[PDB]
Amino acid sequence: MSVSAFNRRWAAVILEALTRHGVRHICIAPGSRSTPLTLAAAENSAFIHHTHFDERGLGHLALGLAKVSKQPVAVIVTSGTAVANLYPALIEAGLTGEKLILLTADRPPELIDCGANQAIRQPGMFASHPTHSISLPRPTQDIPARWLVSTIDHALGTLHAGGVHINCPFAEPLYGEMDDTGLSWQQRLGDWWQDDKPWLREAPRLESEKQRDWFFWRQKRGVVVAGRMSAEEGKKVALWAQTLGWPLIGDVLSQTGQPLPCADLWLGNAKATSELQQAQIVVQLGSSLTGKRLLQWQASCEPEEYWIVDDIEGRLDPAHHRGRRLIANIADWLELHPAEKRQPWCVEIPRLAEQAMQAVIARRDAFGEAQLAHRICDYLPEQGQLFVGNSLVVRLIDALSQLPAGYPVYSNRGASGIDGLLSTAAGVQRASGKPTLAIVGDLSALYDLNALALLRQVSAPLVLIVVNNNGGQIFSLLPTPQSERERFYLMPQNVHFEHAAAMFELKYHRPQNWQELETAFADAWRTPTTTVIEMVVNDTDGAQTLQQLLAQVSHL
Amino acid sequence: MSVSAFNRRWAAVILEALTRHGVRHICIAPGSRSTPLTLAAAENSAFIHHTHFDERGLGHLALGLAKVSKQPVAVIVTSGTAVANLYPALIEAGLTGEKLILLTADRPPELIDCGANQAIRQPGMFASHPTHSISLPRPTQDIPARWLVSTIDHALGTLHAGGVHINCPFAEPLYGEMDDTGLSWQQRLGDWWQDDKPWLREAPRLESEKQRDWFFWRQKRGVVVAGRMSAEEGKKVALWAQTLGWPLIGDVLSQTGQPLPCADLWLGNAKATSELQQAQIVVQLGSSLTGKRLLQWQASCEPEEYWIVDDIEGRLDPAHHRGRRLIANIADWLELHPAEKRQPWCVEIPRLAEQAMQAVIARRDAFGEAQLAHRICDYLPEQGQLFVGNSLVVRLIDALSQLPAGYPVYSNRGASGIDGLLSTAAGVQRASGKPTLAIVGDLSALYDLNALALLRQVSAPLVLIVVNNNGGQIFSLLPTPQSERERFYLMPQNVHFEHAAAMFELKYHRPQNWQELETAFADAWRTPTTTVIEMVVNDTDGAQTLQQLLAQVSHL
Ligand SMILES: Cc1ncc(C[n+]2c([C@@H](O)CCC(=O)O)sc(CCOP(=O)(O)OP(=O)(O)O)c2C)c(N)n1
Ligand SMILES: Cc1ncc(C[n+]2c([C@@H](O)CCC(=O)O)sc(CCOP(=O)(O)OP(=O)(O)O)c2C)c(N)n1
Ligand SMILES: [Mn+2]
Ligand SMILES: [Mn+2]
Repeated sequence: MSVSAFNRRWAAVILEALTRHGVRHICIAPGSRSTPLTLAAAENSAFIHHTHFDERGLGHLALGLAKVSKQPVAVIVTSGTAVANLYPALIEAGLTGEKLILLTADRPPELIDCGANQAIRQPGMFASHPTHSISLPRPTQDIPARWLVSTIDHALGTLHAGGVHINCPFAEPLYGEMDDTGLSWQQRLGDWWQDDKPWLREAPRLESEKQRDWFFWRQKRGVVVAGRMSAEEGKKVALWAQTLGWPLIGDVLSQTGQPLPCADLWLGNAKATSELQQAQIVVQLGSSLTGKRLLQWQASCEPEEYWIVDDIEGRLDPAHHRGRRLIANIADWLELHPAEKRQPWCVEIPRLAEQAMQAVIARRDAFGEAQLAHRICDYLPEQGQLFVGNSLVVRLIDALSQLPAGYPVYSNRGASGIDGLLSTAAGVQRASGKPTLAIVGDLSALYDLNALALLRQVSAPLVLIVVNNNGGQIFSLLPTPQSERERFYLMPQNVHFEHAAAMFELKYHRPQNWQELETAFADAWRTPTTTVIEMVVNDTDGAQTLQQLLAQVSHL
Repeated sequence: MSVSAFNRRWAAVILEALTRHGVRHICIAPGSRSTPLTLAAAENSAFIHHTHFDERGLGHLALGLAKVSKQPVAVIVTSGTAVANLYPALIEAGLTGEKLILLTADRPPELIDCGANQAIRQPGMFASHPTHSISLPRPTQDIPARWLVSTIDHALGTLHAGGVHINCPFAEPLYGEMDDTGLSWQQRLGDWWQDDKPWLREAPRLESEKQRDWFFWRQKRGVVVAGRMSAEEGKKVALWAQTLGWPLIGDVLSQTGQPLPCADLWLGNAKATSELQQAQIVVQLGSSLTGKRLLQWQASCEPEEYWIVDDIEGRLDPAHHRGRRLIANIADWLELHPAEKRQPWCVEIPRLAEQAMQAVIARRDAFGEAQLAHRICDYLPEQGQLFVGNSLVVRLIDALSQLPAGYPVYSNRGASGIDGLLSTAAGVQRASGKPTLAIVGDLSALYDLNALALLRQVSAPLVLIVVNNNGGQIFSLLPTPQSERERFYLMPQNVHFEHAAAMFELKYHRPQNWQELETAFADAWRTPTTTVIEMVVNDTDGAQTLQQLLAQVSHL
């Protein structure tokens, strides 16, 4: 009889099913049409609930939670442009593998395409970007609960990576006291309600087989390239490459300790590129390589075979080398393809890389963004994690710093958007509970400015460094035309972030020299709150510093 | 030979063709992949250029420009999540008819699905929401310039309303010096470059035919409902209805002058609906009706025929009445179906409407949001325009105020998103150059908070009133369950907007009483700048006032 009651019973099945697949964090934005989903989630004690008013931010908060915890994270939004706002986070999840479960409330079919308020066409809205799309029917008892839980069990069970869009139509009335309507319909699931398993267990694993000729290839002159991977995997890749005697080119996202640091610099040296030409095989573990010189070297290297090992699917080599694309957990893959101790074949590169670090160290004194990135190791929170933003900061750190082996780094380097970095960082912190250092540019912070509301709640100290060089100065680094650069590229906004911090009652510092930067950190790490540290620097110094070091190191 | 130069010639054709279809405003966000488009736009003198760092805000800025100018507005963004951020404005445009031309730069096909940075699958990404989608091929001279301009001319030429997605892949290099490459390719268009018309003129008109039985129907007992329409059309509808002797139920968006004001209250009176049961025909002009009582009356009324006249396509009656759905310019439609002077047939409703307004007037004194809405007609800037936000404020003004006929009102009541109101308002101002009054809630303001960046540049005074009732109090109006209401619906953020105004150097007022509010207004209209006025009010006072007034009038 009661439509509102059945809606919530219908919804309760969906949310309880999710808990059988390890969903613990759920991010909720406010709405009315989402009432059945939101009320079922609120009443279910298995969940940790997060809220936000900005659905674009909500998406990235969830992206952050899934990024660190490696479990699927659910999102609830109401119908309309609220759903559309989940698109950036969904597209990023599609690239880097985070499991986002988007539960999008909808008008029922009779309120579609008839000029009803807050009614849009939602099925298929995200095109091909979700891993799996479910368009749920108009709730009705004539469809049994076992069908509904199975549909969800299928989507979550077979989810190797990426997002699941579950569109959820609900007809009014949405509110009203609880009736018995739908109760017996639910009870057709029996003691599944007391169980901890899915109704339907469908969980095939996707993995490449062992390469039987590995023991043949590990004898050749090889190069190891390490991109984004877990902290423990980075440590393991360093030992593995060192044992093999192959040079290790380590991205800032690899957490390998970068035993050959400043690769973006020494790879620019002809002696380095000449020596790497003797490489017969390249084994790349991880992907989304950061540095330009590395991308250029990868694009041009012509080994007999090119392998990329990663747990995400699809092609990952933008140069399309002859070789192999191996789907596996990186740590698992290393145990299956073990190193055996062999004499190092590189002699020139270890010298060049050390000279390269030396040239950077010689310029460490100036109070600029290049120097911050170079020295950032000195500022990492103990037993914490680094969240690196996009544009210059991730590049300067890749090229100029040597990050410690196994110290956790997180990022949004799938599509490399600057639209969710503060809110993503909030999720990265909440997932692990660790003290967090997050570094972003001035435009990035403006972009996700209202996410400072989320940073009012962290479980441990989070230092947010906003590097303010007045615009997107990455476009001072690229060869953009001078006449239009300022108006159409840099887009300086001429702001500071003191009032932003005060509005959300966050501590704020604007250090003028290294001593004052060091004082600000000492203060910030004392409490489980977010501290904003704004570093004001001359617009083009970072880019020019990077360019000069490249030129200097290439002539060594 | 030169790839960078041809990229620019190819784009030059794209942007020049748009100028032939009335495109004058172009909104640009920063990026590298967009270089051919952005440099092509910057060098074309036909355009007025606006910039912004937030692509979501950018989209809404364009939406506002198009909303007021009723001309197509172009948008240029770089590849990636930048593209996704345009979705909210595009969906809205698809519902209310704004013509947005989205030029979304893309990676070339050989860099799709292979792990390249910032490259995602962009074709078809907006699903069915653009009116038309163009997926441009990889730029090449082997495809004639006349094909490219013809492609754009077909799309803009046949564009009745809504958005066009033009995906524009470009291969690197993007930079370099301008070459001769592509010159003759362009010159194949001959003196089209000096012309002012499209290469291909395809502009069929879509319009309903004259209703041959209008002389029969206009003599019946009719009801006129006015939804959203232009300011001039509103005055014309008022005269039209008044001549017919038909009661006019005028929405806050109609600008008809609302001769039977407070319809949201008196429609709740059983005597009014009893009289309306005599109506044999309903003629509605415009759509997106605001009030709950009007939507409920529409749903339950049963005239022999229900007509909806509007210039946008598709069904607009969420109640699906037997009747007609007529596509036409409303003013054109009125001249084709003129009124005949006839005796008004309604007797009970004019009394009720007057008593209803009396009841609202009796409560005008309290310093609350409900009184603000009621009194807003007293604060409209002379020769200016009102941008009204979503949630409560548009409902309170609809229920409690009587706006003057022909006074321009703008809104986002397509999808009713709270995600782009500040940036839309900025666009609404820049298009007309008129003094603007914009009113939004605290969460709406937080949502589009970085759009304050845009509000630093207006051509005339813009007053932004932020009603701060600490959360989304529309969920205090709706029968949401109290236990979860605060955390999961209202979501109070406990902030103020003084520091936000300070961050962007906007003057700020927080009035304590009507005198201080009128003082704030007097100050603001004096300079071509944005003034922020934050009205702090008791959380639930507005919702309850509305609920009490509804109760009172229903008992009259
Ligand atoms: C949502 C969206 N829309 C537009 C862009 C384009 N985009 C970039 C990509 O080119 C960066 C590729 C990368 O990092 O790998 S960087 C950039 C400016 C950032 O300025 P900043 O924060 O002040 O930092 P700074 O440059 O160090 O001074 C933009 C606007 C984007 N990425 N995402
Ligand atoms: C992008 C998006 N996401 C979520 C929503 C849902 N939604 C609403 C729709 O229900 C309003 C339909 C309508 O206006 O008719 S209103 C609302 C809260 C607004 O709070 P406020 O600005 O502080 O003002 P106040 O509530 O009057 O106190 C939300 C969160 C949305 N519309 N769009
Ligand atoms: Mn910057
Ligand atoms: Mn509010």
